Amino acid sequence: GAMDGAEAVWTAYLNVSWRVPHTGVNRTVWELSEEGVYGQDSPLEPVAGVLVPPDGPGALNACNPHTNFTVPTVWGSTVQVSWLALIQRGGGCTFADKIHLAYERGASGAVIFNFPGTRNEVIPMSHPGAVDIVAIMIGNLKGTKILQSIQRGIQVTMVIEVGKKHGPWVN
Amino acid sequence: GAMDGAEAVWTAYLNVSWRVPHTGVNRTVWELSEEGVYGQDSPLEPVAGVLVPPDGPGALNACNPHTNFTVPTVWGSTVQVSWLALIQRGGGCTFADKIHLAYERGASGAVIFNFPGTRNEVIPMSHPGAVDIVAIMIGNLKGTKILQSIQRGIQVTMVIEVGKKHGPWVN
Ligand SMILES: *[C@@H]1O[C@H](CO)[C@@H](O)[C@H](O)[C@H]1NC(C)=O
Ligand SMILES: *[C@@H]1O[C@H](CO)[C@@H](O)[C@H](O)[C@H]1NC(C)=O
Repeated sequence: GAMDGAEAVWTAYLNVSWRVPHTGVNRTVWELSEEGVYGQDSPLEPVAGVLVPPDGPGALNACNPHTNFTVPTVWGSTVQVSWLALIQRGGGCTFADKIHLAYERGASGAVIFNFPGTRNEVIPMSHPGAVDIVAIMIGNLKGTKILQSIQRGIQVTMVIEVGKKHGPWVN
Repeated sequence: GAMDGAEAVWTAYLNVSWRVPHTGVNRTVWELSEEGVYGQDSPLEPVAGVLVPPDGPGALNACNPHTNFTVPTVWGSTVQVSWLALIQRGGGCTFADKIHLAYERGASGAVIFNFPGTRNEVIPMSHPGAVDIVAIMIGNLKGTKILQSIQRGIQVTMVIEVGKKHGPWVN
């Protein structure tokens, strides 16, 4: 019938910032919200970084274990800035596959977004084989909005923080 | 939005038998069904016994830690037959409280039934402090039907078996 609240699910607070060009030197649009949920096997801790999707048409699912990301570097070196992999759900591979790849590429967290037609729906992720970095899910609409901004050359930064506990049913 | 499939939830197969009087020597009505779910912290194993609710008006919640049960015995001794405590959800105490009491009274399992107005709805139970015996939840309507039969002097026996796994979301 309804198998919700079997285990605690923790929401995430997201503070998302867009680097808007051409309207004045410091201008950023930012949205603070409680959307997204930490994966069930995620470290429960904050993380922040520049959002980076997989390269190329159409590798958005990061199923291919040789999937590449184009990651910004620190001025004057080859060292990566702190970054979060932005990866679409689906494509025939697991949450653990996507989250593990993110970690192996040096990402500080993995932001999985739900697939087309699910709107703003988020679900809990099970990924006990991939626990090294923060992993959250966000909705399709928010993920798409972010991905399109990035594809249009806008840098998008996200700070993720531990949100609120939902469940389990104790009475 | 919808926090279902965070952790595997296992259904139970129930084989419930009523000892019907006055229609012939062996007559039993029995219903076999997949309803009910094992608690999240229940042993995942079969159990069988006579169903026994708490004594008295209206101790159906078994909140009182001195709650009593009237348990049938083996012919000629004081040894209890195998039995399952039939306990209503609610009353201001936890699933663990009810399940722990059942164990302390010698029950081989605890069958929690959902409260009035929930119809046939069952939810997962969290009870990590009470893991000694099989614990399941069944719906209000089935629990009420069983309780009333017992109150009307009909012995009701239940065999509980491991059912089917639902969740968690891996992709
Ligand atoms: C991934 O990135 C590098 C580019 O040199 C390479 O290892 C591999 O061939 C690339 N292509 C794909 C489709 O993953
Ligand atoms: C419970 O059962 C026995 C009956 O002698 C006793 O320990 C206790 O007073 C009883 N009453 C209630 C309401 O639990």
